[PDB]
Amino acid sequence: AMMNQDIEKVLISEEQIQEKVLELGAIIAEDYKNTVPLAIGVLKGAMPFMADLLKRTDTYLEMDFMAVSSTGEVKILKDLDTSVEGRDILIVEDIIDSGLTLSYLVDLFKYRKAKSVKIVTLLDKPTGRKVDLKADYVGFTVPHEFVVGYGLDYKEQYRNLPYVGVLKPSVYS
Amino acid sequence: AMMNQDIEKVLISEEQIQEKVLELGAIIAEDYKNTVPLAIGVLKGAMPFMADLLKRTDTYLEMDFMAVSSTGEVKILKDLDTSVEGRDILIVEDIIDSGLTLSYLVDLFKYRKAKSVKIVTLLDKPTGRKVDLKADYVGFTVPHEFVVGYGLDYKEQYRNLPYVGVLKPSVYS
Ligand SMILES: O=P(O)(O)OC[C@H]1O[C@H](OP(=O)(O)OP(=O)(O)O)[C@H](O)[C@@H]1O
Ligand SMILES: O=P(O)(O)OC[C@H]1O[C@H](OP(=O)(O)OP(=O)(O)O)[C@H](O)[C@@H]1O
Ligand SMILES: Nc1nc2cc[nH]c2c(=O)[nH]1
Ligand SMILES: Nc1nc2cc[nH]c2c(=O)[nH]1
Ligand SMILES: [Mg+2]
Ligand SMILES: [Mg+2]
Ligand SMILES: [Mg+2]
Ligand SMILES: [Mg+2]
Repeated sequence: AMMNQDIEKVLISEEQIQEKVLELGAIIAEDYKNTVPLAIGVLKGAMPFMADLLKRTDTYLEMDFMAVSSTGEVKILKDLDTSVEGRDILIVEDIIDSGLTLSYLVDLFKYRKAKSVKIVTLLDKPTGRKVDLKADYVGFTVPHEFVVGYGLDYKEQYRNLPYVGVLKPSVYS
Repeated sequence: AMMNQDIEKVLISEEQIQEKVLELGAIIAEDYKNTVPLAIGVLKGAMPFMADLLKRTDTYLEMDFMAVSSTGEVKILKDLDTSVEGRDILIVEDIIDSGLTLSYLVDLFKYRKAKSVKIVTLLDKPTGRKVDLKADYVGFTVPHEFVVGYGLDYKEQYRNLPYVGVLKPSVYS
């Protein structure tokens, strides 16, 4: 019962997330009802949201995954194993903060001739923006705080919390 | 409401999976209570189980991901971004069938000097084995047929079903 003792405040509960993914999943299913999109998870943080969102998205779709790191220079650690040419792409993310990561990826998929590119993110932190980037679908907006949980790490830990929270001061030493 | 029409039988319901991940998560949390393991998801299929299992695993842990493609020759498409040297590794998988994929990965992590290597899989199909390989933790045993859902694809589709099922014969046509 240790991680919970590191959390100062639960910002978004597991029950809130469960309701929101049920809602978004049905809306996204209708949006994509006449195509087989490629849903692309941005590793590592997107995995819990992507799993639970797409379980609630009752439509035919395919999945793939990318890994990126990050001065404004973004590096691909793992590229797709699927062509995006002529595909409808849905990028799945855990948080948009500065906007850098998704600005890079959207331009990459447009360069590769995607038919359309949309974004769904669990969390959006609009106060963090350094470039203009908005998602098509957003679970929750969050304040200008470092959050963890439901995919989001502090030094690679806490991703497995089933809720989104803020850390206690002492955790930062 | 269309994928369901492709399914002849639900083998394992969403409620069954939810109960089993709750049980396994608590067991695994105790096993790993005195270490920070590296949980490694085998893409693409492991993502739904890994998300839902680790949300129910109340312990400190880190995550990473690998992608492989199976003659018996296994190909790494995406390697880890984390060293396994001296780490306790938990491999997370959706199904073990022939055993090839995981026999490859276990040997790779031992070669890289992991302190320990264990496996948790959602499904196990013991009738499919071509090499000797057993997981430390198994959600469900399944019979000798092709299943889809909860991560498992037919031609990259059906991974987003929230249950495990068998496809109607017409789908193969
Ligand atoms: O909008 P940005 O300012 O670009 O920040 C958002 C990105 O940063 C985090 O990923 P991180 O690089 O920490 O990798 P991780 O997902 O593996 O934790 C987060 O999951 C997003 O991908
Ligand atoms: O025990 P085996 O006979 O080795 O079969 C098990 C593997 O095969 C499937 O993966 P697949 O190669 O289809 O890739 P996927 O996970 O991306 O679907 C499955 O998800 C396991 O990883
Ligand atoms: N865990 C975590 N990662 C990032 C990356 C950008 N913003 C955040 C945040 O608020 N929390
Ligand atoms: N979808 C799916 N993939 C694999 C890969 C090995 N066995 C199976 C199975 O039964 N179903
Ligand atoms: Mg990320
Ligand atoms: Mg991070
Ligand atoms: Mg697989
Ligand atoms: Mg497969």
